[PDB]
Amino acid sequence: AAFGRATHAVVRALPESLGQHALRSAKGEEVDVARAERQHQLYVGVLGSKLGLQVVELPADESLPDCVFVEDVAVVCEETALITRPGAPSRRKEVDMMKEALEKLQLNIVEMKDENATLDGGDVLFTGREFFVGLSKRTNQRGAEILADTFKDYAVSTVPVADGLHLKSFCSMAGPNLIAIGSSESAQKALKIMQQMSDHRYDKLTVPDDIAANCIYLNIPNKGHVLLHRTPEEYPESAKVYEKLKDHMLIPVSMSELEKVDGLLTCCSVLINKK
Repeated sequence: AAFGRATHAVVRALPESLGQHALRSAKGEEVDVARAERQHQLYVGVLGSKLGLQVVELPADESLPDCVFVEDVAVVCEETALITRPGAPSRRKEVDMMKEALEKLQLNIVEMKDENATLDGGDVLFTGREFFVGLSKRTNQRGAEILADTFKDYAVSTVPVADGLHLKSFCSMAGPNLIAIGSSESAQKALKIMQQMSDHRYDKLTVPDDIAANCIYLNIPNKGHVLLHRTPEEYPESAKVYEKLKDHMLIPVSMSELEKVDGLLTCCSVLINKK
């Protein structure tokens, strides 16, 4: 029942179409789909083969270029699964498959159907004590309200998010009561708001690179603290910070290709603790 404990991980293979057709906040360099596929395979390998989680691998759909980013279509807390209503309308076609996978895992399902509500799972940060929902271009007040009504056992606070970012584009949980946070003006502004609204102050792990603040924390049986973070090659100054977590099993995982389409570590999986 410790924070970060998971038994299952839902992921989805990336379609070949992702390279050219996936949505992306900024125009950048060409995506190497083969490399992206390899990095995704390694990512899944860490979750399942290395850490022992049971991985449910949903099939890619060439018509859904962004389907690999399952975090945005569902938010899971304990035995409840909130099927979201993505800010990008075309991505709402990804929802039904996740829903079916979560129902198979016996989770209590709540669907966001309100035509005036939108919410990307990537704008949701569950600290284990409460929820923080980013109000952005993808997630609106109504979506936040529905999430609050879905997880009545936890407090829900919203925080302004700018540009084409998501809340977790610059933060994520790095451990119990530990928030990994970027150093940019935006990241720090958001953190101060979250700290002020909460009934309890959180410890923080500040990294120089906002994107590198997105890591995956897991509490694994017979291993304890486990953390997947961006590599020294990708963000050396940030990797140096994670290296200071002497009680965590650090695992460097690359996402250099999917990062081109705003795909970070948390974005590629939905974690579940099925007892």
